[PDB]
Amino acid sequence: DEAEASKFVEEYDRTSQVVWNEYAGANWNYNTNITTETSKILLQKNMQIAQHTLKYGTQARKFDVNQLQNTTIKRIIKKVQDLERAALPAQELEEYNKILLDMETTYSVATVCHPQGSCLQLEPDLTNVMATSRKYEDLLWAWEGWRDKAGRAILQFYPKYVELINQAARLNGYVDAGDSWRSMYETPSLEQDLERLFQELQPLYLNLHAYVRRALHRHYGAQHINLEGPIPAHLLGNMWAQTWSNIYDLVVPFPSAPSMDTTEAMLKQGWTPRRMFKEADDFFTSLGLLPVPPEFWQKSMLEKPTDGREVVCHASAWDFYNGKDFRIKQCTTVNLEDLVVAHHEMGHIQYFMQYKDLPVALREGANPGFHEAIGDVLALSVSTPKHLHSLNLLSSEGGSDEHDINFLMKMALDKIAFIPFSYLVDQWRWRVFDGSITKENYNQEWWSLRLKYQGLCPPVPRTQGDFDPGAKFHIPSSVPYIRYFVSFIIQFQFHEALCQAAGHTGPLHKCDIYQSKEAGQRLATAMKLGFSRPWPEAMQLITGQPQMSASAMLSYFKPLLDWLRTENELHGEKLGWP
Ligand SMILES: *[C@@H]1O[C@H](CO[C@@H]2O[C@@H](C)[C@@H](O)[C@@H](O)[C@@H]2O)[C@@H](O[C@@H]2O[C@H](CO)[C@@H](O[C@@H]3O[C@H](CO)[C@@H](O)[C@H](O[C@H]4O[C@H](CO)[C@@H](O)[C@H](O)[C@@H]4O)[C@@H]3O)[C@H](O)[C@H]2NC(C)=O)[C@H](O)[C@H]1NC(C)=O
Ligand SMILES: NCCCC[C@H](NC(=O)[C@@H](S)Cc1ccccc1)C(=O)N[C@@H](Cc1c[nH]c2ccccc12)C(=O)O
Ligand SMILES: *[C@@H]1O[C@H](CO)[C@@H](O)[C@H](O)[C@H]1NC(C)=O
Ligand SMILES: [Cl-]
Ligand SMILES: [Cl-]
Ligand SMILES: [Zn+2]
Repeated sequence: DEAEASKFVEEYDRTSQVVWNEYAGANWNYNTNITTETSKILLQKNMQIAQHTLKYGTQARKFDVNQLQNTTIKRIIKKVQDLERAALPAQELEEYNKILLDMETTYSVATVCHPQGSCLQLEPDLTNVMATSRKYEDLLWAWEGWRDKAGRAILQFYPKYVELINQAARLNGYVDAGDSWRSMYETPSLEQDLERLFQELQPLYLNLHAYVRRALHRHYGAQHINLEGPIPAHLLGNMWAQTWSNIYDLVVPFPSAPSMDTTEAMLKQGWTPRRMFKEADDFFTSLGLLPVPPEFWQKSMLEKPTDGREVVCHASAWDFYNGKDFRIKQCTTVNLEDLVVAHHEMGHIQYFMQYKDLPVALREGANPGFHEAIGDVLALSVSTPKHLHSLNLLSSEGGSDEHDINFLMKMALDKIAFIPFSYLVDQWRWRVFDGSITKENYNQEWWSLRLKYQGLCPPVPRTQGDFDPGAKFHIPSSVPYIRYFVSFIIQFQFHEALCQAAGHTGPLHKCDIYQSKEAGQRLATAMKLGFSRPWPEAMQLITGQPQMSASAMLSYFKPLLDWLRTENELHGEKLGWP
């Protein structure tokens, strides 16, 4: 009966608001103050939320969704039939929650120590070494040390984690946890769709890779860079070689068109983490989107605490499931990279505020990639010379073709370099979850994919005992990654569409949507849908068509593709590696 199903959804929504708000508070208190006591309370709230999930999920499974006529009620009930970890028997649920907490804690408190010297944390210390050192051996120490201290320490937990998350997935009707995660996109063609998008980005990536490889050969020396091989993974300015923009100074296309030191400008002008988030809030409200509430400024953790607390530094945005309390937790450093991250996080908050009035089961992005994309769209405009000049962080550039290619290169070092990384993380994990990669070859298969997709090699041979995926936050934290690949494709589709909505003409990369109410209205209409409809509808509302497409990203970077081809041809580069 339709009436029992409607009553059930109302009861689930009321009770879920209460329980999820309590869980979120305990999880926040642990993430912002890692102690034995906050850990104990969080594990207890894990059992409370599981009790609720089991009670309502068991009832949801007694409905035959095929006979429900209302499509919204049918959709909610179907989703509530997935108990996630609460499907596990009690003993295994306890073990799984403990493993998750132990992995997170281990990653978050790991340090790398000089002999009878100082000990460095990942944020900010090791991140700063990778961004700024130009000495092969110093970069190697940080890169190898982080893997030795974080990655190795996760290995003891990972096989049992895999066993238990897969067991939960099978108890929810999937074949393994990777099947469960992929299902979040409601797109049976997902694997082939993503493969086609990756292939379309290959001209740009291969050309970028060859050009950067030549520049690294010039700086690090011919004995350390093979012009026909993969690039050593510690030289790209980033711990994971996932974004390459910190080595811009080594690869500047037109050195006769120098660009301001944006970190020094932000520091000399007294920028603080609060100013960075205030700028993001202003960009959203300039589009007619919602301001964050006063409570956000009182409750958020916008910088690393100075009082000794251990915290989870990795930037994240939090919905407390009461329609009022939204927060960001980020160990913000004052630089342009973290200004972009601040916009990324503020986009999550915007999404939370836009869909706050839907049933909690529908309070998610259209798919996980849409959630990750919103803030990045605005950050594309923040990063333009027009906007940066308005913040006093760049000198006016006028229209110089040299400054234009320089700008495109800076953007490509983040956006294009990340495409193969973001593709490969879950190619690896899906094969772990399906059993085709075992603990016998975790690390070998990781490196096989780092080579295949990114064209990188480890600077030191790996040994039994190494577990380099464990040194990347999302692995021990059990956060899916393909969302970030989807995000980087679709954020350019959204930029293109919002630029058109704002009446921009001329090259896509010159567009700045600051203050466009037309652009904001497109985004708001899609975000208000939350997860109520399959994601092609939201895609259609923003862009006027329903597919994911690399055409917008390719259009944005077309001038750079042309420049890179001419430059690599002049130097005789052989694209790719064996
Ligand atoms: C299938 O069922 C869904 C969900 O029903 C809702 O949840 C159930 C569990 C149960 O509690 C129901 O009683 C409950 O409605 C239906 O989707 C809802 O549809 C209604 C009617 O369209 C929407 O009501 C709207 O709510 C807005 C927020 O308060 C409000 O602004 C809207 O007013 C605006 O639009 C109206 C015209 O509709 C206009 O007169 C106003 O002046 C103003 O512009 C409006 O009242 C709910 O938001 C919907 N909820 C969800 C979650 O989608 C759905 O209609 C139903 N389908 C069928 C075919 O029956
Ligand atoms: N220095 C980067 C910090 C980015 C933090 C972001 N954070 C989440 O998405 C949180 S909101 C999700 C979460 C985390 C923990 C638990 C639950 C949910 C995140 O993870 N980006 C991915 C990809 C990425 C790298 N650079 C970026 C710059 C801008 C936008 C994205 C990226 C990553 O860092 O690899
Ligand atoms: C950190 O947690 C401990 C243990 O629960 C508690 O006593 C202390 O007040 C907490 N500090 C903060 C700043 O939340
Ligand atoms: Cl690695
Ligand atoms: Cl995902
Ligand atoms: Zn995010």
